[PDB]
Amino acid sequence: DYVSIRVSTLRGDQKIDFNAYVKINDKMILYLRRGDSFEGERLKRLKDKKLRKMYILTDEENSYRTYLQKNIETAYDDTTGKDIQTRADIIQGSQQNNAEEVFENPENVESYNYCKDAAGKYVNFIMSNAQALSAVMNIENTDKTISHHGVTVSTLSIALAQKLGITDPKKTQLLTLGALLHDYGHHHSPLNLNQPLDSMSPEDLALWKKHPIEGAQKVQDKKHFDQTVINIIGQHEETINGTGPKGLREKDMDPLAVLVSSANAMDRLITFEGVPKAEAAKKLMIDHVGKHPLQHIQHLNDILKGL
Ligand SMILES: [Fe+3]
Ligand SMILES: [Fe+3]
Repeated sequence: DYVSIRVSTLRGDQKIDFNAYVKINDKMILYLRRGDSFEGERLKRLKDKKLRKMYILTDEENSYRTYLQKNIETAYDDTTGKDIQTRADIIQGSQQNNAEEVFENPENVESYNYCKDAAGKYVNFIMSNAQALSAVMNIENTDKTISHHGVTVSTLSIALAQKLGITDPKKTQLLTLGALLHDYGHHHSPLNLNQPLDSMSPEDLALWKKHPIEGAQKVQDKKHFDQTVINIIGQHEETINGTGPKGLREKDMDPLAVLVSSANAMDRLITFEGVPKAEAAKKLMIDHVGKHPLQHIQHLNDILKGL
């Protein structure tokens, strides 16, 4: 009768040609209506509801797929001059949805390859559109999900790669894909990520320390997983002074994981530890001295300042 859809796919100004329902106490309530769109403040209004999933009637699923398809086709289009925030709204949510799909179906080769293809599209979107990164950074991760957080980290990672002169398209795609999926270890975890690491109890911190190894272990034997992605999942918490969960130093790591580690540290502060964007870089330089290459943090500082 119903099929679920992820809320991150409801974005932009395209009018939906289906209704969507919320499930509460095992009943379906018509909440979004044919003709609705989600541009501007509506994104936050729906998002403030803290819903992950909504439902659509099976006889309208073709309408939903067509909606999705047009959203992506138009959002990635660099020729239309469509408002950059609307493009970013759609693309951010699509990347997020893609990551969720992989988290939920890690054995699904097709889901992984779709996400991988989309990660390459994301690189080009971010690098080609001057204001795309700032537009994406405007989309607050209010529900603190690892998928949204993956998108943010991948966004910063792309910009950092650009600053570092990393130009290989295969590397940037894999860096982005790994950043997207980096926190797979937290999937379905009972840990509340939305607290400072310095505030976690011994039990929460122990649980937290396992996530790179567990995330990596869960995908490392999957033949469709790229090694770069496995590396980033497993190594992204390592710091260059060997103070991360595994105690790896820079010399031990995939250089692309060192990059994601830097980008992640920034969003952890911003999204999970309540540090304002404009204070995060400085926070890392002083209170996280020596954990990440200073140059990475300086670049990230400039990235947030638009320099
Ligand atoms: Fe992590
Ligand atoms: Fe993370």
